Amino acid sequence: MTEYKLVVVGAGGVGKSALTIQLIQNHFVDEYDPTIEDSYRKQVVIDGETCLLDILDTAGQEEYSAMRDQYMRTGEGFLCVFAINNTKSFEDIHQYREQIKRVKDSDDVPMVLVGNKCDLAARTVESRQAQDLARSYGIPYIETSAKTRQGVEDAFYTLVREIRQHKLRKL
Amino acid sequence: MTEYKLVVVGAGGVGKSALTIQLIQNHFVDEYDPTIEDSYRKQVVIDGETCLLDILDTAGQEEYSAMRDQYMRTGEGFLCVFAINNTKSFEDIHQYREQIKRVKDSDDVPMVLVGNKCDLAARTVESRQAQDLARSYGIPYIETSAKTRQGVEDAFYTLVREIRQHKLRKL
Amino acid sequence: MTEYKLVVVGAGGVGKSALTIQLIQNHFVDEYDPTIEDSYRKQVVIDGETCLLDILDTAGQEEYSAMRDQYMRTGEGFLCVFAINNTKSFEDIHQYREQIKRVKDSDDVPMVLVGNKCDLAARTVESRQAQDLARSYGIPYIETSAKTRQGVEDAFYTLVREIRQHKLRKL
Amino acid sequence: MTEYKLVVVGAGGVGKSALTIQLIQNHFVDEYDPTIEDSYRKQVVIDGETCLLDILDTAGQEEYSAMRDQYMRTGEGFLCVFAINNTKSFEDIHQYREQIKRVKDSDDVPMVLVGNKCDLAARTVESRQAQDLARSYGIPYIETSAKTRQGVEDAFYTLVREIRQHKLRKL
Ligand SMILES: Nc1nc2c(ncn2[C@@H]2O[C@H](COP(=O)(O)OP(=O)(O)CP(=O)(O)O)[C@@H](O)[C@H]2O)c(=O)[nH]1
Ligand SMILES: Nc1nc2c(ncn2[C@@H]2O[C@H](COP(=O)(O)OP(=O)(O)CP(=O)(O)O)[C@@H](O)[C@H]2O)c(=O)[nH]1
Ligand SMILES: Nc1nc2c(ncn2[C@@H]2O[C@H](COP(=O)(O)OP(=O)(O)CP(=O)(O)O)[C@@H](O)[C@H]2O)c(=O)[nH]1
Ligand SMILES: Nc1nc2c(ncn2[C@@H]2O[C@H](COP(=O)(O)OP(=O)(O)CP(=O)(O)O)[C@@H](O)[C@H]2O)c(=O)[nH]1
Ligand SMILES: [Mg+2]
Ligand SMILES: [Mg+2]
Ligand SMILES: [Mg+2]
Ligand SMILES: [Mg+2]
Repeated sequence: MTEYKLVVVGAGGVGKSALTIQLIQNHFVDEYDPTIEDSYRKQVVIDGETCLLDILDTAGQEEYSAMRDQYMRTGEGFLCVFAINNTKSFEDIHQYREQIKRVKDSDDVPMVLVGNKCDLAARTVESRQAQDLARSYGIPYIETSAKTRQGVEDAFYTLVREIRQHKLRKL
Repeated sequence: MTEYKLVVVGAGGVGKSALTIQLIQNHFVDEYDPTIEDSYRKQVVIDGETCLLDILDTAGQEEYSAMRDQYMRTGEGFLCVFAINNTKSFEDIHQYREQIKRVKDSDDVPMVLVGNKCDLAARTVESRQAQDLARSYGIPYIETSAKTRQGVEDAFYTLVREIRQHKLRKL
Repeated sequence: MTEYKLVVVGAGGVGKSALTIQLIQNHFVDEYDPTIEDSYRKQVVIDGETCLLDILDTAGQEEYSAMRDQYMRTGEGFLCVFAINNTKSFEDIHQYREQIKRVKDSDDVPMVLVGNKCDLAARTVESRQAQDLARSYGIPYIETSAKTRQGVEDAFYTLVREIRQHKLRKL
Repeated sequence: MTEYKLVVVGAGGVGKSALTIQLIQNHFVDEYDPTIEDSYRKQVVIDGETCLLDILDTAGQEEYSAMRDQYMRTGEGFLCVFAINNTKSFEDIHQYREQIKRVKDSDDVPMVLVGNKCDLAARTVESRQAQDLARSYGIPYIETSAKTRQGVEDAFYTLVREIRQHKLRKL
């Protein structure tokens, strides 16, 4: 069985824990209850491969920067989240991505760009501009609704396929 | 994630467009304007790989300014299309074929032969005839109906499989 | 074609026979009952590979200290089963696994932990515990019910895969 | 796409041509027209691989036995067929198998045991001694019916799988 180290990264409030929790436990989290760091484990088959998803749920709040360094060392792939109703979240993602590359050096680093809360009728952020970005980045993009569970399994499973490719035809 | 430049080549009225928009907009068009150059991107997974399909819907028809020249050079794979109910559409294939080979300088070129309009009870091109040409070329031939969307995914994923395969070239 | 030698072990009455019969005879046969130890066979295709599964159904009854070493010795992978409503059979898993680690003389030996009787209401062993143990062993955890057939194939086929994967560290 | 060279062998009267023509044309052939040697080509997708199947249909007629050395020299894999209501032909696969080995000078040659005519109630060779012979040989065993089409695609696809596995044995 293969173990994959997924880190859920992103601006505070964007829906990280809720993403993570819909996966792990299949129920939506209303409570906005911050995070320092929380671990989750999940066994799934993806493309007929028995996978152990070891997901690290991180703190998005202005602080906890510094760990924002060693979980980046450790992570094998990042869910970069932001929220379709928040543009600054959209915007700081370039930050998160630059920090990552710097903590690993590597220019090629499994990441997936996730547009959360898409159940919200009120986007200040356009799929297209998200796409344009994932594009210049070289990475997939998926719009999700932790609330409605939609695209949740794809976000995570896609990130596994990214890592997996990255370890094998990543040369 | 792998991005792939695929070009939809052929003759006017074949169905290049219908084909295309069916793959992307997932719906059928007996209405699209007679083309020159129009682009499409599709994010998808094939063979557990996340793929970004960069599709150029080219044109044949009447006049067409300046296209052909260089789209080859950049095209990675070519979908060479013809209609089942048009014998002349079919002879033309050998000619698109031929320019690619010259622009590409090789016979490396990934292509998939497609016989569109699998739905007409008005065939004037025999499968057996198409199969041979394919066989001559040593490339796949898939019959399609943009109308009923029969075989359309196959055509596209087949060509991407070919590119994929081709990339192992002297490694 | 590959031959795969599977050995099912667990405490008496966990459902080892049933489980095997289900995969093989395709029905829940009840009182197959203890002490008769047979090997079954089944050709099947897993992930495009054709496999000959040679399954040994050990008689967990007047168990261990039969010629158990024989089989643990010629086994390539072990299906380690316990019943969901029997804590001791779960407790016993630790003993089977040490025996297997001794006889195979290796810490990494393909095996899958199985919680049989998914079906019974009267659960004594929560899934969390079994999953934490497997996690601790680096092995998959599947819940089955030989009775409703749920989970049965996944259980064995997750095993051939463990086997297949493990094979990869030879050379 | 990949090209695979399949040869169907077996005593006369067994179902070789009716197996090959069902695959290729999807029609049962009621008449018995003895074969010398026919070639067929069928393009298929196996396990996401675009395979061009070059199928050789050979003579069961002992008379044309001189042409075997040749087809055995070039074939990559052998569909070994016998009829479920004719022991002599079950007895004959043996001699076919030994010739292939000699010609090929190898113990591992892709083959598949095919017991055709699954549809006849006058079966005379039980699936168990076929299954047993197969395991001896170390190859798959498929029961087929050219008249009903049952098992025929299993039969050819399984041979493509053997070939591929077998080739893989070096990359
Ligand atoms: N409508 C909607 N609300 C969502 C969705 N995802 C999360 N939320 C809401 O957004 C708020 C933040 O969710 P949470 O998962 O805690 O975000 P977080 O990024 O983990 C925040 P932190 O950095 O502090 O850990 C919660 O009130 C939650 O219910 C979604 O897909 N749809
Ligand atoms: N029945 C049927 N009609 C089709 C199919 N594909 C295309 N057509 C018909 O072909 C006509 C032209 O299709 P279109 O895709 O625009 O042609 P083209 O090859 O794009 C044209 P151009 O080369 O000039 O850009 C339309 O009326 C459409 O209904 C198909 O699979 N089945
Ligand atoms: N409800 C339920 N009962 C089951 C299930 N599997 C087995 N059983 C029950 O367990 C009893 C014992 O099953 P068996 O398969 O013989 O277990 P065993 O491990 O072979 C026992 P032994 O090692 O002694 O031969 C069966 O008689 C049946 O009542 C299951 O998935 N669900
Ligand atoms: N009931 C039944 N009859 C079949 C089946 N396959 C073949 N037959 C019949 O058996 C006869 C021989 O079939 P054929 O395909 O010609 O056999 P062949 O072994 O290719 C003979 P040869 O060596 O001369 O080429 C035909 O009458 C055919 O219709 C089957 O699966 N079921
Ligand atoms: Mg959180
Ligand atoms: Mg067009
Ligand atoms: Mg038993
Ligand atoms: Mg014949």
